[PDB]
Formats: sequence, structure tokens, C-alpha cells
Amino acid sequence: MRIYVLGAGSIGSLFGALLARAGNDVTLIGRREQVDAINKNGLHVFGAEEFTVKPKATIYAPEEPPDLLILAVKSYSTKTALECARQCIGRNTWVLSIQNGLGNEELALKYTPNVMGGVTTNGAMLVEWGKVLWAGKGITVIGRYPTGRDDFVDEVASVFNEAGIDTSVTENAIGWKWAKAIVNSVINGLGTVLEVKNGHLKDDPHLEGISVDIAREGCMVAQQLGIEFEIHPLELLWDTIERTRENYNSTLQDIWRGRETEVDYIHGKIVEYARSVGMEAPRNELLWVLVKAKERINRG
Amino acid sequence: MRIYVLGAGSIGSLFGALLARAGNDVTLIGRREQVDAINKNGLHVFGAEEFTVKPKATIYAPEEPPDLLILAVKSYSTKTALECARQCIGRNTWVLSIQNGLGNEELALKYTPNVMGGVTTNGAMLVEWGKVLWAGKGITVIGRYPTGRDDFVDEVASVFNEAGIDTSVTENAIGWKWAKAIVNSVINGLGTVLEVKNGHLKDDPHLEGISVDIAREGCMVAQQLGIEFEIHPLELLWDTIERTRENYNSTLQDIWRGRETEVDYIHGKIVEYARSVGMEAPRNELLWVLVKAKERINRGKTR
Ligand SMILES: *SCCNC(=O)CCNC(=O)[C@H](O)C(C)(C)COP(=O)(O)OP(=O)(O)OC[C@H]1O[C@@H](n2cnc3c(N)ncnc32)[C@H](O)[C@@H]1OP(=O)(O)O
Ligand SMILES: NC(=O)c1ccc[n+]([C@@H]2O[C@H](COP(=O)([O-])OP(=O)(O)OC[C@H]3O[C@@H](n4cnc5c(N)ncnc54)[C@H](OP(=O)(O)O)[C@@H]3O)[C@@H](O)[C@H]2O)c1
Ligand SMILES: CC(C)(CO)C(=O)C(=O)O
Repeated sequence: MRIYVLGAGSIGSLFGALLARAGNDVTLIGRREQVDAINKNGLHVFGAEEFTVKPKATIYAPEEPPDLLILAVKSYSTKTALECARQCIGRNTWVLSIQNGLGNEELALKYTPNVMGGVTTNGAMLVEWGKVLWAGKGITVIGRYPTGRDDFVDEVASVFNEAGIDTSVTENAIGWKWAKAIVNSVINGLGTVLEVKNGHLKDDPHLEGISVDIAREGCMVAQQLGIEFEIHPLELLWDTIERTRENYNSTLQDIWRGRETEVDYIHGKIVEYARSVGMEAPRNELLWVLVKAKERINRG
Repeated sequence: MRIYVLGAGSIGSLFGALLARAGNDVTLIGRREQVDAINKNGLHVFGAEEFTVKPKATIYAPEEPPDLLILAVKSYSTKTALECARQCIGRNTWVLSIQNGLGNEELALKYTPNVMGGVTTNGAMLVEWGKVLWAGKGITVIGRYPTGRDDFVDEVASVFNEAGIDTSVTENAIGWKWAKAIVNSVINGLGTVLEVKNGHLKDDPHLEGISVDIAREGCMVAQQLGIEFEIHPLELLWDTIERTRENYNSTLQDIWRGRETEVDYIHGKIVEYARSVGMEAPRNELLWVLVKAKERINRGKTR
């Protein structure tokens, strides 16, 4: 399959490298430093598995359409990234987002009806230009957005699985994007404001209790929007924590490193969607403000 | 007036010092370290004003009943304080709480019917034993609890004003206690979680906005309980932030000392009352949990 990865950072590099190793026609689109490193010395994966590949790399999407465009930029980059890559979206090109946050698939739908949504629990970190840590193995779920099925989604899933990307197909992609966002709202909210490891959210019984309330808040918004869940967000929440007990969440890591966070597309979107249908998401709103305020305080 | 200040922390020390300077017969009842410092080197106030006075100080309640007993301890110690002082609560002794939070007056009423509720928006910090930083010059309002009037309440307000404690009398003290509780829910919640001075909550427009939402939540709970306000809690909020903008709030101070915090008596009380009338108080509930979580994380550590 011809695949362009738009956003050759941590998760984009991991997916691109695995897809390339399996023999797919892969092009990574990203930062100059990343492109130059890869073109010079290839792309190195270490951690859960160790190997080197040399996919194509460029700072700008080719005009030639791929079978698949994977969106792997941060959510605050999606709108512009699509504007800068629209030349490659052909009549038959599908766009898959494996991004956290909400609304990315909607942005892609502006350009084509051929959109899939995805969630991955793989963990990755680009530690140097051209060197990505496969920090943890996990499942990937993809589906026609917002719901239903398509032969090409099935193909993508097979390609993924053959490359060692464990992948399941869902006919409720939107449910999964929202379930992930709700889980992120709890972990990336509480863990960041308190600066604690994910496991602490379960160990302090009061944090465990408020986690449920935050999750229920997101679930109720979803339900009012007509969204249903294939897997319960609460189940996903506790499973996610159980597996990442000693980790600091990615939002907290962003702030520590002086990088922009994605909370506008997590808490922010839950809040915005709630308002549109006559609800509030007060806990999400407070977490949103606290995390953004913490960021401003640190920056300055 | 013969006045015993029960609790020799920052606010108790500030009130005791001001009342002593004015010539009142003042005794501070508190912990050994503070008591010893006051008896040895006097009580020194600095910041908003700078002066030194030497009130009496003791770890034990005097036998003689005072005209006025001022509760100034943190709210988690109100029961301990009243037990320490129970023998000096005479038939004509009034107890005034100027404490943060809700419910302190109700605890005092278990000992005597002579209870007044008080709010003060002064900001203070005990920086060394015997040395209090007056970080924000606020206002004080006192009244017969929960409502109504009494000649002695008026007399106390007169004494306070004479001593430079700017004070008004209210016939709706319970409403004032709730207004201050709502103000503290914003300041001691947001300021503590973010670990910033009070002024930052007004400076950041996004914090400003969420502050309104938190205040409204508390006001709606109060309305359901039949509480009426003489002063808009939002006005009290902005006034208080301006008057104490350089202060780190008392809850944050406790966190930094690895102490227990008062939040059970602020956010916790708002949430508990809310739930009793079928209301969530979601913002207060989250702040409650966040601050108590920080309390537990920092407990026993001095930062
Ligand atoms: S019953 C009579 C005999 N006394 C006893 O048996 C002991 C129990 N009774 C008492 O301690 C006092 O009678 C009461 C009034 C209950 C408490 O006295 P204080 O109010 O003076 O003492 P506190 O500990 O409650 O707080 C006073 C200030 O001291 C500072 N502070 C307390 N704890 C710490 C720690 N761990 N580290 C640094 N500083 C600490 C605080 O600044 C506190 O002032 P705040 O303004 O509240 O912060
Ligand atoms: N890392 C993980 O383990 C993981 C796992 C699951 C999901 N996710 C989600 O996947 C998404 C990406 O995460 P990430 O950790 O991989 O972020 P990342 O390391 O910052 O990688 C994103 C890359 O895309 C680049 N980029 C931005 N705009 C671009 C554009 N027009 N063209 C080309 N490149 C562009 C970015 O560069 P600049 O920074 O300079 O803009 C960055 O290098 C997020 O939504 C994340 O939540 C990540
Ligand atoms: C008035 C104010 C908010 C001063 O900070 C206070 O009551 C406190 O610190 O608890």
C-alpha cells in the first residue's frame, strides 16, 4: 500500500517505520530535522522492538495521491497540516486519524468523504531525530468515520496487522474517539493539575471517585449527541491506568518540556459540544482552565 | 474590653495585636511556640502596617470569663479550641468566630447562646513565631448568629473600629458567612491548586471567568438553602482579591507547611449542603478533591 504519514513525530514515526519494514510504499512528512536525519541515516526503532528502515521523507506532501494518508500531527496542527497537504488527497485516497482529541476526522471530512477514525494504545517517543522509542505495545482500533464499514478500512487493517500493528475494525469509530477523549480528559486533566503518575488517580480513593464523575460528565455529553459506546469509557479508563501506573501523562510531559498541549481538543471540545446541545461539562471546563493556566504560569 | 483570642495563628495574632494596641485587655490562647515568642519578644506586625505590642499569651484558658472570646483557629481545630476554653465561657461571655468556612458558629452554639458570626477579608501570614505579615488590609463584618441584633454585638463592632479593625454590623450574619465561603471557594481553591498569589486570579482573564462560574455555583446552593445575601458574593470576591492580591491564601499556606487544610469546611460544606438538596456542586467538588489530594501529597512535608 502507498501510505503517507502526515506528522513524522513520535507515533507517526513508529507507524511509518513498521509499515515500511513490512514493505509498504511509505513516505513520512514532517520537520526538516526529522526528514534530513531519516534521508541520511534512516529511521531507527528501539525499545519493544529494534530495527532500522529507510522510508522516503519530505517536508511537503507530494501531489501524487497515496492509498492512505495517516494524520499523526498534534490536534492543534491538524487544520493547517491538511491545508498544506491537500494536494495529495486523491479521489480514492482515504484519510485516517490516529490522533488524540476530538474533531480531527471532521477536519479531514472537509476534503474527502473517505475518512477513517482511529485510536492506538501503542506508546512512542521520538528521542532523537531519526530515532523513535517503541515504549509500549498496545491495540489499535480503526473504522469508517463516524460509523459503519468499508472494504478499504478492512484492507488497511490487514496491512496494519501484517506489519505488526495489532488492529481491530470497529463500526463505531466515533464512539471510540469519544471514549478515548473521555479517558484522556480524566488522566491528562487530573494527572497534570496534581503532577502525579497515572496510578495515583486510582490509589487515592477520592481521585478515583472524582475520576468517575469526570468520565460520567463526558459520557452524558456524548449520549446527548447521539453517540454510543462499544467499550465503556470507565472500563477503558481503569484498564488504561492499570497499564500505565508509573507513567506521567503526555499533557504533563508537554508542559514540563515547554510544548503546547492538546487539551483544547480534549476538555475544550467536550465543553464546546456540551454547550451546543444545552449542557455544561463543568469539571471538564475547570480542568481545561487549570491546565491552560498552569501552562501560562510556567511559560512565563 | 477583656478579650481572649482563641487561636494564635496569623489572623488571631493580627486581631489580638490590633486590639492590644488600642488598649484592650487582650490574652492570646494558642500553641507553646507562639505563646513563648509573644511573652518573650512581644507580637510584631509588619507589611500593611508595622508595629509591636505585648498582649498576654498562654497555652491554658484563663479562669476569668472574658467579655469576648474570638475563635480564630483553623476550622479543623474548632472543637479542640472550644474544649480548651470551655471553662472560661461565662454566662455573659460572647463567642465570635472570624474563621474561614461554615459551621463554626453552630459548634460554638453548643456551648452558649451568645454567638456572633464574623467575616474578615484581611490576609495574613505567620512568618516566624511572634511575627505576623499583614499582607492584605481587608474589611470585617460581624453579627448575632445566625440573624438579628444585640447591643453587645454593636459594642464589639465599636471596639473593633476604635482599634482600626474596619467593621460593620449585619443582621444577616449567616448570609455573610456564606458569601465569604463562596469567596474562599474561589480563592482558596484556584489559588491553592495553581500555587499563586490571590491577585493572579483576577489578572488572568480565563481564571477570572471560571471564578464567576464557581461563585455562581455556590450562590445557587445558598439560594436553595434559603440563604439571603446583603452583599453580592461576586463583589466581595473582586474586592477581596484586590485587597489581598499580594497574599498567598491560607489554604495554600497550609499545603506549603504540609499541614491539614480547611477545605472540608469550605468546599466540603458547600458540596454537602448542595447534595442535601439534590444538587451537584461539581466545581466545588472537584476543587475539594484536588486540594485534599494536594494536602495528602504534601502532608508532613515543609516546602
Ligand atoms: S487545652 C489547653 C492546653 N493545650 C493543649 O492541650 C493543646 C491543644 N490546644 C491548642 O493547641 C490551642 O489551645 C489551640 C487554640 C487549639 C491552637 O492554638 P494555635 O491556633 O495557636 O496553634 P495552631 O497549631 O493551630 O496554629 C497556629 C499557627 O502556628 C503555625 N503552624 C501550625 N502548625 C505548623 C507547622 N507544622 N509548621 C509550621 N507552622 C505551623 C501556623 O502558622 C498557624 O497559623 P496559621 O495562620 O493558621 O497558618
Ligand atoms: N506519542 C504517542 O505515543 C501517541 C500515542 C497515541 C496517540 N498519540 C496522538 O498522535 C498525535 C501525535 O502525537 P505525537 O506524540 O507523535 O506528537 P509529535 O511528536 O509532536 O509529532 C507530531 C509531528 O508532526 C509535525 N508537524 C506539525 N505540523 C506539520 C505539518 N504541516 N507537516 C508536517 N509535519 C508537521 C510536528 O512538528 P512540530 O512540533 O514542529 O509542529 C511533529 O513533528 C497526537 O494527537 C497524540 O495525542 C500519540
Ligand atoms: C481573605 C483571604 C482570602 C485572604 O487570602 C482568606 O480568607 C484566606 O486566606 O483564607
